[PDB]
Amino acid sequence: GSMVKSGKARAHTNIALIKYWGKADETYIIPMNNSLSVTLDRFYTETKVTFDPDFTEDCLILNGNEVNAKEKEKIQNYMNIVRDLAGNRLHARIESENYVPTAAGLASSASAYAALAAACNEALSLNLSDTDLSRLARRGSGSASRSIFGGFAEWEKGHDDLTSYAHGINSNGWEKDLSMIFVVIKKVSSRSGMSLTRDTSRFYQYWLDHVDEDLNEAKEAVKNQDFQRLGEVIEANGLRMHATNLGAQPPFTYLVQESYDAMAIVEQCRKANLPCYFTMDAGPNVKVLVEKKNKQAVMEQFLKVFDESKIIASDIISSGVEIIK
Ligand SMILES: C[C@@](O)(CCOP(=O)(O)OP(=O)(O)O)CC(=O)O
Repeated sequence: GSMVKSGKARAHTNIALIKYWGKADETYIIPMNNSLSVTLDRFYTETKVTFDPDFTEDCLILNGNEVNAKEKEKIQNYMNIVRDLAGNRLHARIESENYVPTAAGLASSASAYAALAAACNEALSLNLSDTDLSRLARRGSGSASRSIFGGFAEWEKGHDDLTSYAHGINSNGWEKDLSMIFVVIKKVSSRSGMSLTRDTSRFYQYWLDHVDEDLNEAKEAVKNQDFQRLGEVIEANGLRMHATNLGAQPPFTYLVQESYDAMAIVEQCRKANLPCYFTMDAGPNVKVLVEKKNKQAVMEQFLKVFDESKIIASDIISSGVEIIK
């Protein structure tokens, strides 16, 4: 198509091992602390953008279907950022597929915005650095900043739009030895929940006082390829993030009894020499970090209690966002 510029990208979801939770800046999505994550091989979003001078506004088609006017308006504002960045006024048709178990509660924002950013950079030929790609994705969703990268990644909080972005952490191939089990188990949205907590939680300072120590400990753990050291700090970090919500005004939780059951089975696996550690995000699902060599053994412990359909593993991918057909 002569007057038409398109680009399609595939970006993979990532789970935070050290949590992003609370913004310093609501408009530009600058976080109150750094976060560390691992990018999952099995779950991803494919997003294609097609820019046409004769397009009157941006259109979003998701999983084969028109989105409502609310999502339409939201995506148009985001694309304004893109147009501003490219110095054009081209509108786009955006066709995205989420290969993420969203019905099952898995988040799609990270992969969604990371795929969109990359797709736009490819379509418009902006030649953005990974850094600028991460920055553009961050404007859409904080955790999207990390999905530009594979393996371990860290989002550096910074102090403004220029300085807040993620980068990949080389772990000497360690990500290749690791896996994650997902225990599948309206909700307050991540953005809304973290805002209430950051603004009002009586336990939020306590979170702030320990996160840098956690991050450093975890980073040193990764350098050492020390799984136990990594798991213990990340599990504690996770629980601390949920603690902060308990302190909110008024309190709330994302966890339910079943989540706690899942946690018990992880600790059971530890005492029985199957090392693994758990984490939870903005919902009751429990994610179990385990070494690949133990994925199966640990999975079968869970399959004693939970339906087979609700136990889902993914490996950690080494490569970052990719341009596709
Ligand atoms: C619990 C978390 O998963 C929170 C993620 O929240 P979002 O990345 O969805 O927040 P927004 O920036 O408002 O889009 C922890 C994490 O990924 O660091």
